[PDB]
Amino acid sequence: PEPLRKAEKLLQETGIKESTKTNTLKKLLRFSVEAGGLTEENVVGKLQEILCDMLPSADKWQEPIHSKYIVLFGSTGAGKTTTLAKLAAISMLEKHKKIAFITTDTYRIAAVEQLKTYAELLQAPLEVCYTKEEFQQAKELFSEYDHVFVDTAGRNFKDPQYIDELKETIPFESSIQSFLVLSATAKYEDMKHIVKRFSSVPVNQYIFTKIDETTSLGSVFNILAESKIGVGFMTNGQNVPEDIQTVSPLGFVRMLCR
Amino acid sequence: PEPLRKAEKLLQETGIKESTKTNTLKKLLRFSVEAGGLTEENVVGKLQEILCDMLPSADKWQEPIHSKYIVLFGSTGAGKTTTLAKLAAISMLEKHKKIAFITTDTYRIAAVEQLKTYAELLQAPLEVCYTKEEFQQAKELFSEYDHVFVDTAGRNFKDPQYIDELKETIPFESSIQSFLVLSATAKYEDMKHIVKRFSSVPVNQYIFTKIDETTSLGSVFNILAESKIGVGFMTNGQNVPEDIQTVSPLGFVRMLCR
Ligand SMILES: Nc1nc2c(ncn2[C@@H]2O[C@H](COP(=O)(O)OP(=O)(O)NP(=O)(O)O)[C@@H](O)[C@H]2O)c(=O)[nH]1
Ligand SMILES: Nc1nc2c(ncn2[C@@H]2O[C@H](COP(=O)(O)OP(=O)(O)NP(=O)(O)O)[C@@H](O)[C@H]2O)c(=O)[nH]1
Ligand SMILES: [Mg+2]
Ligand SMILES: [Mg+2]
Repeated sequence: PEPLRKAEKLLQETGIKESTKTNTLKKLLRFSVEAGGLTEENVVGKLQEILCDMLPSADKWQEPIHSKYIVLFGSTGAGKTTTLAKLAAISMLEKHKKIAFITTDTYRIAAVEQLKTYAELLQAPLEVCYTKEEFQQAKELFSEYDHVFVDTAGRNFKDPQYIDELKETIPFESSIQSFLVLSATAKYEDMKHIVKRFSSVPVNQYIFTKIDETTSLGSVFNILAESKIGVGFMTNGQNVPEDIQTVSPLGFVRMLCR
Repeated sequence: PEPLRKAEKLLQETGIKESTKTNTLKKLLRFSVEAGGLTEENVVGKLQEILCDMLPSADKWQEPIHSKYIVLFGSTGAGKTTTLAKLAAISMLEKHKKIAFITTDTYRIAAVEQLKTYAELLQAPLEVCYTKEEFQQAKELFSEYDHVFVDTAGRNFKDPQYIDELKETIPFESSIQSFLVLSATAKYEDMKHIVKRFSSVPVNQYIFTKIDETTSLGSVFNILAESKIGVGFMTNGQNVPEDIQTVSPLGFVRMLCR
């Protein structure tokens, strides 16, 4: 092979598991030895293209915050709370709307004080529910609001005891835009195990945090690559609410190439 | 192949990086082609002994808490505070000691309010610090206490700035016993780096969190293999102070080989 050695390093520099890494080159060389002619230059673009088609239809990416309720659940320490912040500061100080807050984060000591004083800065309300009875109660209390940002308890979502618990408190229906927050820092094998666990709970988009601490993004590719949905936002720093962006398939696939 | 193919299978299962398996096998295959009888029954013995002889010696592991000042720094959301927390209750409640607290986490919003309303529970003193002088003072104020648990801000240590702010704010002398906090969920490649950026600052042990949340421990081995210090602590849940533990080189390996 020739300009392929060049592309074999690319797929290697990225995360991308083996199954894929190898399968991509298969696809490249096939539709290449028959299609046109590869250059030392156009290898990547052709490379990026093929990859991009392994993800979900680009329409499944960049779904804006539309529905009323905006919930966020995920791994412990990835960016759940600090993100709702970044989002809220947008749905108010930018798209000018009636903003509210609700939290399910009980389990941890003084865990609430955080968002508690996060709202105190956005002059928005806040409710803390320990039972769905209270959560729905909370939904009425904000009825007149455009967007109600929900927060959740950080939990090791492997043990099933916790996906039940989540579906217990929150209802999940018509007016809810769920988001699964994951850190681009997590190992693929890990993420894949929990993603399968949220199979029993609806989810609109992906939120991958800490892309700036990452070293590669292939671990993120593999997750999306084998999923129905794409990614909503992607935090990229601590600074609130600046450090946070949004991306599209090919655009992502473009950060991916190490 | 032979009873060795088995060892070939175990290695696969662990997150161990290729080069290491290749080498563990050359060792295994060597000291068995001119040695004992790798009964597929006692093959798992040497495969661990070999691996074990690759991490720093037992003496570099399990360094108990002695110094008057205990410092924990590390990746974002890894589990520094909950850990600094588990570590404090244990020293107090179980080892009967005069505990004290100190924070440097001025960055994270509400970070203080929580550690304070927690230190209050453990009924212990806490002093916030924005400068090196302030810290040194508190560090000198608590001079009468046995142990002083210092918590730090979770900045992304890829910007040498913060690795400097750390050494600046926190001096580092005989009195201190620092602990680098990394999570068992991170990819090896990410840790491979962030461990170099910390070369300047001295580190006594290592704290790997969320072992109850990861799938394999290969990455944690990979990091240790090419290190000069072992692990002090490991955490396995969110319950304080229960979910915390200690391991030995051979003990850690027994966790890799399932
Ligand atoms: N570099 C970086 N750090 C981030 C990003 N998002 C969150 N962090 C950091 O990760 C840490 C934890 O964030 P936080 O929002 O509290 O996480 P969480 O998911 O709510 N934690 P929990 O599940 O415990 O409630 C903070 O120190 C924060 O600065 C990001 O995009 N980049
Ligand atoms: N499953 C599990 N979760 C853990 C463990 N240690 C910490 N966590 C979780 O990880 C999250 C972050 O913990 P925290 O103490 O805020 O981490 P930190 O390093 O102080 N965060 P920051 O750098 O943002 O200040 C919490 O949701 C906590 O429950 C552990 O051993 N197992
Ligand atoms: Mg949170
Ligand atoms: Mg903390």
